[PDB]
Amino acid sequence: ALKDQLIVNLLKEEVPQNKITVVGVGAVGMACAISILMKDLADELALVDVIEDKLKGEMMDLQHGSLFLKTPKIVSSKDYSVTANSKLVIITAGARQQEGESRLNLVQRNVNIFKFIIPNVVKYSPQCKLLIVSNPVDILTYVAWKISGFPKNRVIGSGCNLDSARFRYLMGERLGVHPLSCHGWVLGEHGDSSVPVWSGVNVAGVSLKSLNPQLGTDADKEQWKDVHKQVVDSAYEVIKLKGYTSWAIGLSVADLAESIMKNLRRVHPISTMIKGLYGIKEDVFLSVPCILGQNGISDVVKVTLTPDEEARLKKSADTLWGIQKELQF
Amino acid sequence: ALKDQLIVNLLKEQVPQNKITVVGVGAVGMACAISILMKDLADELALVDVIEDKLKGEMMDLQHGSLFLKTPKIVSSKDYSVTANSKLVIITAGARQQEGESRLNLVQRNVNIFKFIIPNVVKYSPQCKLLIVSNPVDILTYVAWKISGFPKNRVIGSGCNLDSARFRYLMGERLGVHPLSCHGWVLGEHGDSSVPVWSGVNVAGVSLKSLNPQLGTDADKEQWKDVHKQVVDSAYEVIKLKGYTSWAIGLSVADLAESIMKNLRRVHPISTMIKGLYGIKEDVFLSVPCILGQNGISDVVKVTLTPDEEARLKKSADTLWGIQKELQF
Amino acid sequence: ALKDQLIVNLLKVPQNKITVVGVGAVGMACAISILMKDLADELALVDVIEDKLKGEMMDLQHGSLFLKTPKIVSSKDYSVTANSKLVIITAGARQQEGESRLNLVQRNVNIFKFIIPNVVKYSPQCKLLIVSNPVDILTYVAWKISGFPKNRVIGSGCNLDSARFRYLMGERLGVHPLSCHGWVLGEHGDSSVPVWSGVNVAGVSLKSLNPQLGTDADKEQWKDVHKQVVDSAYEVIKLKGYTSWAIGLSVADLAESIMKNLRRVHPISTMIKGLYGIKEDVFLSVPCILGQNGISDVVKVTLTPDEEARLKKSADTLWGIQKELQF
Amino acid sequence: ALKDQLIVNLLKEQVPQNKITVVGVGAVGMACAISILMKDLADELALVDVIEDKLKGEMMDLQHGSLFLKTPKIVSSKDYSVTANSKLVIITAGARQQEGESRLNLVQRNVNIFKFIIPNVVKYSPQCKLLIVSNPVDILTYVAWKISGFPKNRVIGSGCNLDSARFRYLMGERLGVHPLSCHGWVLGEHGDSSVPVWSGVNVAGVSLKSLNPQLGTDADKEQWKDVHKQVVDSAYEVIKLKGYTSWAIGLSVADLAESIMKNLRRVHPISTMIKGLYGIKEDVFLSVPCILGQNGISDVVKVTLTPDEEARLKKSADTLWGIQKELQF
Ligand SMILES: Clc1ccccc1-c1nnn[nH]1
Ligand SMILES: Clc1ccccc1-c1nnn[nH]1
Ligand SMILES: Clc1ccccc1-c1nnn[nH]1
Ligand SMILES: Clc1ccccc1-c1nnn[nH]1
Repeated sequence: ALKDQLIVNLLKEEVPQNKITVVGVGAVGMACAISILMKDLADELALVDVIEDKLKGEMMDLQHGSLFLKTPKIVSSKDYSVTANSKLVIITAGARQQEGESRLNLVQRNVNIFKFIIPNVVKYSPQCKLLIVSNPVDILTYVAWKISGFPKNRVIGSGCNLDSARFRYLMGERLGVHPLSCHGWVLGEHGDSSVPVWSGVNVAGVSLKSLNPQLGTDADKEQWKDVHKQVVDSAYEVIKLKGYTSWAIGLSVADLAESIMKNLRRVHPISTMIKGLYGIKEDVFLSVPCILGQNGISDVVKVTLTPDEEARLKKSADTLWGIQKELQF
Repeated sequence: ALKDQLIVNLLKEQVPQNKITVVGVGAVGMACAISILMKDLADELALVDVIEDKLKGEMMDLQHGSLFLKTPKIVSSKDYSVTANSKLVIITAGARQQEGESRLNLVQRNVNIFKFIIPNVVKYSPQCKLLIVSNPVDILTYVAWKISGFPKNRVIGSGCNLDSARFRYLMGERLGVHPLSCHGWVLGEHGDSSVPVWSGVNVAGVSLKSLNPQLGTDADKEQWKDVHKQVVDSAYEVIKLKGYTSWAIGLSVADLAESIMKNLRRVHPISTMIKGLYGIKEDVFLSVPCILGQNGISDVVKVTLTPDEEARLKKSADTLWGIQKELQF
Repeated sequence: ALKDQLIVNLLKVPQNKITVVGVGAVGMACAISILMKDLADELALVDVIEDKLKGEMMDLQHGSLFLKTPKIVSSKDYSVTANSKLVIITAGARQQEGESRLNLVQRNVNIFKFIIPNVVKYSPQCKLLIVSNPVDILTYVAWKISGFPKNRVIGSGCNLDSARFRYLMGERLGVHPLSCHGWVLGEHGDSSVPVWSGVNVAGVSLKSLNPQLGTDADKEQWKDVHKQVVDSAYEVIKLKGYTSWAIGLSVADLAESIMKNLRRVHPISTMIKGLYGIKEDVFLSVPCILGQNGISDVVKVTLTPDEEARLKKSADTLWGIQKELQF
Repeated sequence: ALKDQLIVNLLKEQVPQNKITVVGVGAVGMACAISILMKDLADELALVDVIEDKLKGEMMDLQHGSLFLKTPKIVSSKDYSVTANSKLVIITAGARQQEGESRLNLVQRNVNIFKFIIPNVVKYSPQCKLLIVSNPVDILTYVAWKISGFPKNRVIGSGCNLDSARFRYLMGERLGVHPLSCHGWVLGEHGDSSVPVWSGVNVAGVSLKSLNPQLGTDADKEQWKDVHKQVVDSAYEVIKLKGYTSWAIGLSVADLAESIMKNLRRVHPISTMIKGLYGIKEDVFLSVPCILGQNGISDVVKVTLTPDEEARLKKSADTLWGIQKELQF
């Protein structure tokens, strides 16, 4: 054999150390995959879906770029054995928003799919962190948690990481400052009931509300509330124009993957249990600022909300809980 | 204005210094775009296409990921004024091959679009290099060169950079070595007449043909010719499975963009004029190994091919010339 | 030639060139950090110690396989620096054990009378990034000698002090420094001003949770964190003889914003004449928007009366030194 | 407490997953440290040395740059418990060669130091690879191997990775090509008896010796043998000029660290046992091309040498073996 003429093998080796699995090879799944590949986060990437031709085609297309990457093993299968020993399993599969459709409209359809997916993930990577991206992401993080049996620190929703990224982009465009230097937090549901925390919006520690006490109100002369409205509408607008969203959510998820895989303990607004916060007493999942690392969510930042901000957050909690509390599973 | 309360302007405001344009926001174009964005190659990215909604949607989706990137301005329009001052313009627009269709079948459709695209690009980006990705890439590089009035060094076809990356991936899989340490060139047409240069295939400077002189012939017991066959068929197989190719070509183009933008003077197998080499007398464009930097292709490596390999390269040239000489534009 | 047998030539200025002046520990740390961040297509080194300069260039050159900066050059002759987009000045007397950076000022003003006109001659449109100490005064000096408009004369300032502050805060809170926000302004030195009023995590003001934060009345004495920021260079100099790595990374951070036109906000040395009544040409750190044209805009911070008083005192200290210089 | 007002803890600490230790905080050790930090290879970096002030000062200086890095824990101690759970331990401590002094002259000093370092370093890290950088590196890789009792796949010397990087740089300068596209191996001792393998020196798979059969001989009109002489003399030229070498070796070591930490299975010329190749019957360590990944050196490439190249490699082996016979364990 040519291999043996060329190379002397010293030992038969064993398991990857930084393996990531993406479930679902739709547009969101593949954008997560490419972003993760380009950020050199994993030594092995596994893809899983039930559409076998599409799965194999996507795997091959990624594999053919291997020379340009530093992820030496890319694999796929409908069989979850291919996902064994993942540090992080990212769930993106399921029905996706159509034009004008609420993410909440996907709920029972994707719960039903999660009934198959989650036990199969848990079977082969019982120690992984789960990162839920499928919608509605907050409710589906709750579902993944209940079905998996995992402790809550290891079940994370991509949540409002993207909503906040959008907010900071839009704010940066208004101010002529890079989004990295524009700070502001969108919390609650990843969806229509999200909550902009105007009191925390700043550049260089300078509160925009301290310059404009009417920031975010209807009395705001510059209508900054339209920035949050743009955040809310963004996915609908993009779906209308190009049929789906992919690039921004792929980057958002890869950002979360990086914090987890590299144990950074950065703060992200991501989906977790908020029972005990703001007088909430049920197992509601929604985005609050969380310290994210190698053990998932280890700590939550207690954001000081104004009475109105707090009321909006509980309204978001209420909306999610009404659906979550009656799920069939 | 809130902005003026927050910020004192000290300097009247901008011309981009490392601008990249991608023409075409189909799957190849957007794969080039995300790959270029994730490699921090540009300070401005412009997108141009003729489908307005798709174009705006793609632009917006990339923009929403700006927090996670280091490319501070992302713009788009059907108006080529948006592409002004580009250092690199990447042409991906045009018809793409269906299942069972040669890239050579696209030539009439894509020559006719290039008649419009190329003069518009050159109008606003007089310092750019042109990187042709649209197919058939070898003929279209010739066409772009003739239309543009650019010197041949500044008109580059993505060519066999991808075919060679596929070859090296496939070889590495067989050998249990990373593609980076598996060396081998596929030259000629980016298409069915490409040539595997078996004579130069090596690991750590060890020629695989010296270990197995039957390498790449039908008498080869390990059938390494199947590797080149897989390279030839890869686009077709992937199109059969997922409907199109995107990721691998995106990465290949980003690789070439890196060498250009960073003046690396790395060697790539890319489309350039080969008149004067291997007895070729006409203005044939095809892939040979070229030194690639800030002024495009500055130098061509004269590969020492075996008689069969050279015969195969001349046949590739003959095939392209048959089509090329019949073009009217 | 073998080259001509192998290669057919078809074509007989760098676009993203950076020069570092001074190949001391600070300069070389800036050099290696810029190389590993892929900011430049050419790196030029300049110093007056010729063997040291050549050796550092060669040592860097030998790692070229592992870098993406295809030309690394050096000379005592400033012609090597032509066409620089960014020129980083790190040369001069460096801070000594148990001594203020202000103790270096006259010697470094004198060297800047030689360096700056040489830089300006070969790259009249570069941005100047001053790192040599005392950086706030030397930024003013570079500005006066160069004749450049103030946007193109930048001092590394408190970018490092703020990084140190955010590291220490992060260590106290169990959070990455990226998620611990807070600004140190004024002098890059003993009179720096921690802006406790702006310190936050996830937009939550720490001062809102501890109104006395950073004052003597602070039961948890977070003032000790700023004292650590002030003392850091002195401690590191005492322990290893100089500082290099942190400042190299801080400088590379600024060079990234400039070279990539990011328009991020950094606390860096610029003219603050006008701010808080200040009537003289004092340079010190305030939050600045930094990009391809240098400092285009300044963020107007809202300091408490305490913080305002401390910043004016920093301005007074620098001016007191600066007024008695001559060049 | 402010921390408890701000943050709600939800979770009690796992082991680091990608920890690297560097032993020795001289110029080589710190160049390794900064290079590794800037390549995002580790989640924890530990430094060990016996000079306590210098050690603490270097640690602090790195720590202060943490905002600009993605390595969330940097630690140091004279006590080796600080190195616990390392995946890679890099040994740079020891005497260094003076002008006119062979690296081989360092052997008794550095063996005596290794008698202390090696048992201490392996004590706390069951999963570590040992990467030896101290000189004479080949001899000291053998020494580390004998003292540690590790399997040979886990004991690696930085070897000729730098010598080959230098060779490729100088070749690139001669040809006007990036060193990435200039291929060629310097093997054997990292020192005076190294072997330039002319037979493998190529660009784009084109053998330079095939264009000039006199390449690297005294009859070479272009005196390519001087390139190899420059490689041999390089450390001494740099020591003569700046007092020591640091940056190049730092980058070389970080390159090896990358292959190991990311399981890349790239080929590098690094110090390993070559008993069984080229008729060598003793436990000699020297540089040959090795496949490097998460378990160290899993495979060795059997390079095809000319009779003269083989004779030169055996001479290098004889020289190193002679020094191994001087070792006093
Ligand atoms: Cl991947 C997947 C994607 C969509 C629907 C269902 C599944 C599934 N996973 N395990 N069984 N079924
Ligand atoms: Cl962008 C473009 C995309 C597809 C077809 C044609 C064009 C075009 N460019 N200039 N005029 N038309
Ligand atoms: Cl590089 C330099 C470094 C240190 C001192 C002086 C100089 C200088 N530059 N021009 N003249 N002298
Ligand atoms: Cl770190 C070290 C560095 C240099 C010399 C000796 C040592 C040592 N290690 N264990 N005991 N002594």
